[PDB]
Amino acid sequence: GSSGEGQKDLKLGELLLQKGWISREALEEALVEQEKTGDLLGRILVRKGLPEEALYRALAEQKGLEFLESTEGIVPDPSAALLLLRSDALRYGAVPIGFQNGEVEVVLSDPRHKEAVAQLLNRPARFYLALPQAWEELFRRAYPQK
Ligand SMILES: Nc1nc2c(ncn2[C@@H]2O[C@@H]3COP(=O)(O)O[C@H]4[C@@H](O)[C@H](n5cnc6c(=O)[nH]c(N)nc65)O[C@@H]4COP(=O)(O)O[C@H]3[C@H]2O)c(=O)[nH]1
Repeated sequence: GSSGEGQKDLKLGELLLQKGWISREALEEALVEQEKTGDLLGRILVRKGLPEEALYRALAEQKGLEFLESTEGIVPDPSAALLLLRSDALRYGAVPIGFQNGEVEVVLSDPRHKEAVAQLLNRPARFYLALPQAWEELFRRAYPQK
């Protein structure tokens, strides 16, 4: 529904700090590592021991994406599978499932590029953010064999 506990969307790292997912030092550590590694603060922060669900959950709050409680519940369809292919889905990291409100529902494991494809499609589509473990398996759901 709705949540609010004096959170701050000032920065990705801060967003997690407000919730208390990572230690104050964890943020600085991941940040400093990004300057030497040049990787994503999120993926680099995970090294501290942060769960994927948390790293992705924050991305949805900062990127304003819609996170999926799960994948097993999702109901895939053939029509949606026509939008993107198995290999093509990996090209952008998105996978269709169905349509709602005259829009195309596509679950991708990359909210950062959500706008990249959203702008390329030039059409009304609902972009969700699901874990890499659930999003990967979803491929079998959206792309049923035979
Ligand atoms: N002092 C400080 N600085 C901070 C903190 N958080 C971030 N930063 C620095 O700002 C840039 C920009 O970060 P944004 O908050 O604009 O957001 C991220 C995020 O949207 C996305 N990202 C980051 N990590 C991941 C990831 O693991 N997966 C995905 N899908 N997207 C990810 O990229 C932008 C860019 O952020 P960067 O991590 O490239 O760099 C940060 C920090 O340099 C903070 O708390 N404190």
